[PDB]
Amino acid sequence: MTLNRNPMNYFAETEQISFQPGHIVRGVDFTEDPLLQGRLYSYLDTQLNRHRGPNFEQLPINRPVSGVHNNHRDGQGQAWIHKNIHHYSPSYLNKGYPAQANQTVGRGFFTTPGRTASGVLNRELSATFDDHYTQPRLFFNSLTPVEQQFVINAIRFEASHVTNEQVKKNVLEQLNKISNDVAKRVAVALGLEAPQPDPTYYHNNVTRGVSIFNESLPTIATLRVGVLSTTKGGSLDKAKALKEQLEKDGLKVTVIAEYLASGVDQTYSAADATAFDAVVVAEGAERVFSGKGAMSPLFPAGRPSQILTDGYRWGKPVAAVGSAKKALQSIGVEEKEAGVYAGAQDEVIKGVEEGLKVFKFLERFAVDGD
Amino acid sequence: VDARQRLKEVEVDDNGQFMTTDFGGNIEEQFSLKAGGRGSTLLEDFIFRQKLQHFDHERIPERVVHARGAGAHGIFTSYGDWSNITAASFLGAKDKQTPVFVRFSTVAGSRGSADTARDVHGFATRFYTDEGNFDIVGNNIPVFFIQDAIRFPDLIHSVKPSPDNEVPQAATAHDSAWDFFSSQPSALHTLFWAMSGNGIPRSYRHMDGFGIHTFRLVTEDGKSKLVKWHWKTKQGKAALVWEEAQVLAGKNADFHRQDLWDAIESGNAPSWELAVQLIDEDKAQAYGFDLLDPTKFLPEEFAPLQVLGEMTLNRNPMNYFAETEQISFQPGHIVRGVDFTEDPLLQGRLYSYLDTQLNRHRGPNFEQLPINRPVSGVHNNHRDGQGQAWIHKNIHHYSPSYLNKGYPAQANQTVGRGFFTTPGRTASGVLNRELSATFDDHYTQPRLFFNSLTPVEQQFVINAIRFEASHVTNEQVKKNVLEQLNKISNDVAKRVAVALGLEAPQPDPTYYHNNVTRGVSIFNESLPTIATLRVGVLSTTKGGSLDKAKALKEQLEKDGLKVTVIAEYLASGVDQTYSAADATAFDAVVVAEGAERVFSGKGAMSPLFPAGRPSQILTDGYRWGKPVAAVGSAKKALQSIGVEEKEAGVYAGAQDEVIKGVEEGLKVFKFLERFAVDGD
Amino acid sequence: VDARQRLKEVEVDDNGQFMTTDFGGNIEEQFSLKAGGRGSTLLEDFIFRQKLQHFDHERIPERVVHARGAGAHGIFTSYGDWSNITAASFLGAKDKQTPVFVRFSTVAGSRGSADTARDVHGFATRFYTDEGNFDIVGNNIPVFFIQDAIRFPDLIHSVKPSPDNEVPQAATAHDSAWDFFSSQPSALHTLFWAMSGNGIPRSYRHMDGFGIHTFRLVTEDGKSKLVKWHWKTKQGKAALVWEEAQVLAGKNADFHRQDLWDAIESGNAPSWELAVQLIDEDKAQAYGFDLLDPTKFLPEEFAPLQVLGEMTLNRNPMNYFAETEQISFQPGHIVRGVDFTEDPLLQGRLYSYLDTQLNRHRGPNFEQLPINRPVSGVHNNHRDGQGQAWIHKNIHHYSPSYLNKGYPAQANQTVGRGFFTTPGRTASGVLNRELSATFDDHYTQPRLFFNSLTPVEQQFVINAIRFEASHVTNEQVKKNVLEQLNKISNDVAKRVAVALGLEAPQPDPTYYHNNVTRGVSIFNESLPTIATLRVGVLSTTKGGSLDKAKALKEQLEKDGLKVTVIAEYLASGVDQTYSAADATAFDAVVVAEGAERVFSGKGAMSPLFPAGRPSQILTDGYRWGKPVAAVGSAKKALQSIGVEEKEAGVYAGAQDEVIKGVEEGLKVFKFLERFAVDGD
Ligand code: HEM
Ligand code: HEM
Repeated sequence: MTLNRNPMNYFAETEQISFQPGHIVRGVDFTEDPLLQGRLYSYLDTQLNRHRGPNFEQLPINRPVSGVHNNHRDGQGQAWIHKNIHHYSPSYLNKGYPAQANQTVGRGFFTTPGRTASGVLNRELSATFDDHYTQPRLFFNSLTPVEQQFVINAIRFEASHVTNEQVKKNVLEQLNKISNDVAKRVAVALGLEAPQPDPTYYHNNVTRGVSIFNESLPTIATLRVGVLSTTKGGSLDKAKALKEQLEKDGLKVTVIAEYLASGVDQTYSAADATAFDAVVVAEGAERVFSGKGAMSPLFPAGRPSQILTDGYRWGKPVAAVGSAKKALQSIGVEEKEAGVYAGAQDEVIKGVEEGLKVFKFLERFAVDGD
Repeated sequence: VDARQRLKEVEVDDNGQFMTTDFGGNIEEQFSLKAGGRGSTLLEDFIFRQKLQHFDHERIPERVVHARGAGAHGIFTSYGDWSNITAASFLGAKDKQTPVFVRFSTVAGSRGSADTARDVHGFATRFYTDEGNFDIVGNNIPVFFIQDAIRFPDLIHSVKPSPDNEVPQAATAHDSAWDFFSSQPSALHTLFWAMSGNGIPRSYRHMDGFGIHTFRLVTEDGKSKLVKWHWKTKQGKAALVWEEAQVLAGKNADFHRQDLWDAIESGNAPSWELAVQLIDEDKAQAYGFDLLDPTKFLPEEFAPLQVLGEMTLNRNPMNYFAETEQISFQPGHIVRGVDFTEDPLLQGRLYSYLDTQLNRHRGPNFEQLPINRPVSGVHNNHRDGQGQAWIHKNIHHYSPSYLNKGYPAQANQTVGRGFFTTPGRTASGVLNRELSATFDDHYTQPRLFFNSLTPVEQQFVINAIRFEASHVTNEQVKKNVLEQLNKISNDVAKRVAVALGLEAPQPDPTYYHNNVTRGVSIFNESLPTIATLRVGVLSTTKGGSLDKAKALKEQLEKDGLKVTVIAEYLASGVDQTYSAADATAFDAVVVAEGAERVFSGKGAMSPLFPAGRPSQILTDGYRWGKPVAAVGSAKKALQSIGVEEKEAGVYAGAQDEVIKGVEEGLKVFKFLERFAVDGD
Repeated sequence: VDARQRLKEVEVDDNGQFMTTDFGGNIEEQFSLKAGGRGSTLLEDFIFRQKLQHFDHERIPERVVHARGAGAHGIFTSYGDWSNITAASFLGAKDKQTPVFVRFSTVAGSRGSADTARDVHGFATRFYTDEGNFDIVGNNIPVFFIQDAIRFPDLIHSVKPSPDNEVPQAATAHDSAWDFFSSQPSALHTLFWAMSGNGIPRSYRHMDGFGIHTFRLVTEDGKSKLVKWHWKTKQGKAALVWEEAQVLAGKNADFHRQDLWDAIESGNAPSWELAVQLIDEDKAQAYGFDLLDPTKFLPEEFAPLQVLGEMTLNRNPMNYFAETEQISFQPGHIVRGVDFTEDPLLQGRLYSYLDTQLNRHRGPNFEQLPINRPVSGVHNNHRDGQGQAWIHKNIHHYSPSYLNKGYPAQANQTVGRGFFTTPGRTASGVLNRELSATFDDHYTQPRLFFNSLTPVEQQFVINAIRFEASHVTNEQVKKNVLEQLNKISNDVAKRVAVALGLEAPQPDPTYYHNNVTRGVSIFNESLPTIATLRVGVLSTTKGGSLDKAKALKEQLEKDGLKVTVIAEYLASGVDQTYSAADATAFDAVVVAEGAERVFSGKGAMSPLFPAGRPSQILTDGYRWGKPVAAVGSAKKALQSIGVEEKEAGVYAGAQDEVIKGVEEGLKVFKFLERFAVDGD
């Protein structure tokens, strides 16, 4: 599936749309997943709240393309007028229409015939559901070492915000049942002590496709490069030429400067590293990285220096064009490094576009033990 | 021409189709999904829940007033080019046609009440003009109970059932209503109209209509005249009698709505002529009252009616809910060429009607409903809202803007044919929560109404007040009514007080007078046509009565009447049974020949109908003022109940003689000689 | 003990107080704020808008079914400690008292319809127990139209008015309803109950009540028995006649709701005994039908009723809307000691009643409403919602938590006295959208019902079907009805087909039988008490009749009766006028001495009442099976219409002789000799 159209009104289309798992057709059926079973009730019921009426599938974005024929009448905000005045089944007076459809006639929906119900009526869950630790380990084991650090570092950040000491202890108990290393590593940040190992659910099994960074992107199209430049000297024209070249590969390039000159897409005040997939300093733009240049009324002090610092420290491809290397060495970044490119314009582009395929450079993040 | 042409886009035909969910896909909805043979129903049965949920949410709130009603589609044709008085598009050219919808109602009952309860009646018309919807929301009575809109809750709370037990339904015959009438003497004028024939019309098609308020007509230059809206029925004014109305309320609660349905369906579309009164702005207080007073009407001797057009109701709704129930009238649905006045009652209505739609429709987008949509087109900066059916292309939904290029543009008096308030209008004085002293004359006009009614009609009004005030359990309130009634007429206070077992206070000549005006009476005139009126032909399955009756029916139908042939059971020519029959459903009764057999002896006692049924239909019909008839030997039926052929409205003889007598009598409709008047 | 004790905290007294806005502050709200005396109303008049806004939004949706109804507060007292059969707290100790609320209704009419329309009636009871609210939501008829809940919209859509015109109101006498009954033969059983006296009860206090569904009673150990709920009226079963009900629907739409109000207000609180049938779980298919079939009832010869208690309705509501209108019953309001069964109809109801409250109340917090609140206390993790009336102290609104320390706690069979499904219950088989073949006998039990009625009662059912099926305009549907009727009884098919003018189909003896069961009849038993019943004493203001009439009244009232003294006008002893009087309002009519003057001559023609009024009241009253009487010379009145004192139910003579006679006649209530039976 390819998404080629934008909404015309956000509210009418995006906001008012009502998804349900119970929106099912012939050739599909549910299973006895206790989570799924409840969703079927919930999604239909909650529309009464959002839409204030039972006629929310009469809304243009909820209308089917297949046609609606039944004996449902009235309702709040009824948009249709119904021709059939015999709105009940079975009737002599409607002459059998709307007709009843099933497996054999009318291509109607049907539950799977092989399905059965066996046992006592219970408010319980199957014992096959009681292994809560094996698959999270399976997931963790299947992650690259840096990605593993991210998950642990994420838990360190999150569980740090918990103000109840005992709850944090309770987290460690559950974390420990999965992996002691994780329990050890987290307990450092929380300033607590790792419990004794539990070999019950521990294992080293692995499966594929659960990782994000370890593979390279199929395409770098639409990704954004930010060209840090300046309004005075020769930086702008070089930058403009850099722009057209980059767009051809599929990228979207934003030319940043002190103010909105001829080729300037964005200002330094309105720019930040988060808006870009890669940052590249144009040549002669070094003037704004130190001295009076870094302190202008046109932007907060240290802004260009921060964007470069931010972009590098966040794992993004960083670049300098020719003489621009002083900017990268202003913050302590050597061109020899991985994900950092300095040299001629064509040399840098080729490096950057390759880097975008890498997308994120995990060498720039510290891993436990060291 | 099909007045419902715009509504075609939303008509859904389920014929030849399979059952579907509301989101599409073919289904069967006659069995629930169970776990095992005799098992429990499964929560994963999406088909069940989707079906029941729509049923569970089928109900919307009924109207706060005028809950019980019915409606139809039609066309309004203008008689001229009225730009000399108004800039309105739909009155702007001769032969110009506008689609309309009209809804008739009763004010105090709920959705299930009887059409034939004594009440004020509603007459709300919408004009789907090409300059926007314009609504004349009015009643069948030219005056209202109160002079300030802020008193509407107080009035309505009183007339509606008591908050403790919710008794009584659709009636003013209780203490709270007559407490209000006495405590707020402004209500007395409309009270009298309610107690007249207007309180019990024969049909929606047999009542006049009124805008009640004084409005304004404005021309493109901005010149204005005060106006009053009228609807005069081309079928004539007719009313029932209270003793009849009560029985009819049981045998057919849907009497009025069915009659309107049948008339339209049978090609006999009802029609009204739209008339107005034009008054100069300086003559607002000229005619003995303030024209911003809604408890007063302007006699036609002071200002004759000039008709501008005629409206005909020729189409019925396809779905009652989608069309009749969901429609939302507002007095604030106004267009260029019309404007409001400083009527304290009208001003409040403008707020109320718009606000109350939020309650009934649960959203601000109720004019997107097919029956509320105009034919003229809607362009503005209104966005979002609950149940928004449209998608708006303009993403610059504010004015003034550079980016939308000035569109949608601003229209006014000079440009865009836009609405404008009358330029001559002014505001002068202190800000006050008071009413003008021109509004305090509450007794003069009810007398004028009473004086202008035929002697029998006056008795009806008194007979109504006697019945109603009898149900009041508090003696002092009844004393208060006599005090207020006496200020109108000493005769009325005297005559009513007999029933209440009280004595009328000594006369007050302060407001007494003998003036008279036209058009306020119902019975004194004869109907223009007898078309659609119904005759019930009492016959029998024994002998040759049925064949004779069949010949009687076809003859009557050719003249335009609707005939029901009643007998013991549904034989070849029999339309209805005696069990299913009652006098209230018919405008005239005629006993066919040989039908005397069921009025006496074994014939009057069959298991096929309750005892005395044929005799009751004739007895009720005669005692209720209807034309009665017997054919040939059928005369025995008339003396079975004590009715002599010599009388008025009674016809006996050969069929040709009988048909003619009945049809002549139906024009009279009701024979007022058969009712006793006070004294005598 | 006043069941509305909990409701005291939310009662508002406006006595002795000044007017206020809804947000506080003292005001005057009778004049709008205007610009310049006879100016326009100002938008800055907050007092006007706040007052009108509440008025405009006063309406809430009426119930999707059972819209027309009335209710009262009461107390339920247990007769014993029923832990042997159920773990229910409200049945757990002898002489134990539980507050209740009961609402009686009709199924097909809207909020304004008549109480005396032919319909199934509702009998819904809430038990405000100390273990949560428990609701028995039931009818006055032990059987239902359909066997699956997914077919409920189809049934209701058919019986309710036609979607094109909304005709007819509160009636099954149209093509769509009888189309359904014939096409869905499951509906036939309840159809017969509807056409019997059950379709037109005398009062709410004169009908039995049924849970209809089979439920389960569970003990603390978890042992279960299948159960059926019964309410047996301690006032006796009584019904009207159709010809009476129709006239009554017009003269008093509020007949049932007023009667319940007056009874409680007069110290005569109605009472019912709560009875049950206990069936072993293994005996579900034992008695000739499936006990999960709601189109079946279980004869008392197979399982007699055992009474567990008595409930009495001794309190009236203070506000109808807040209490009666807003109350929300659900079969899913269940407690420990009760459980559901795999009745396909009951299963669906559980979804519907909860879901539909979202529509009527516009929110999920409707059990926060005072009349829906339990007396047992509510503690859970439900938060937010529209119109949330509570503030929650616990900021840990999730259940598996350390921080709330496990509260609110989880309760079950063993701990916390919590609810539990019956432990023996199982599910076996394929997942199916079909119904059991044990459900396929639609004709045997209606035959059983018909056979168990007195010959006149049998005629009534037939007379109702003749009337109803007469209104069907499609001949083929009537043919279809005869086919289904024939499968039950050939005689019924024969007798009905006469009225329809059709031919009786040839007999089908497949389902024919002569079996009989008890308790399903209304007339064959006499009323336990004549208390609360109403007698209308027709008198006159002329002569000594009034004093004579007054003396009769004083005598009657001690026995429990309610007497209305009728005359030309409201004299010293006069309760009601002749204009305001009708036979439908009385259980018995008795002419006082000297009242003969108004039954003939000038007396019968007065301006104070419609002509023939006193004569009709006697005529109607006699013809409707009621006890009729004359005192002394009053015999002149009875022979005016052809009624000899020699007859049954008619009493003439001395006052003392008459009194004893009427009171005797009232126990019989209705005299069935006065109605003709087929063949004769
Ligand atoms: C001469 C005075 C009045 C006339 C002629 C009149 C007429 C009517 C009519 C015909 C309707 C029925 C509309 C329909 O059929 O859909 C109606 C409803 C209504 N009226 Fe009045 N009325 C009057 C007084 C008032 C006043 C003074 C107020 C408020 C201050 C008011 C508020 C309302 C409201 C809120 C509705 C409900 C409309 C809806 O739910 O669609 N009325 N009126
Ligand atoms: C044996 C079968 C049934 C019985 C005894 C029954 C009885 C009743 C009664 C007495 C009421 C009145 C509630 C009140 O007085 O406040 C009611 C209302 C209602 N019933 Fe039924 N009914 C039955 C069948 C059904 C079925 C099969 C459904 C749905 C599948 C249903 C859905 C409803 C709904 C939605 C209401 C409206 C209640 C409200 O709006 O608060 N009923 N019923």
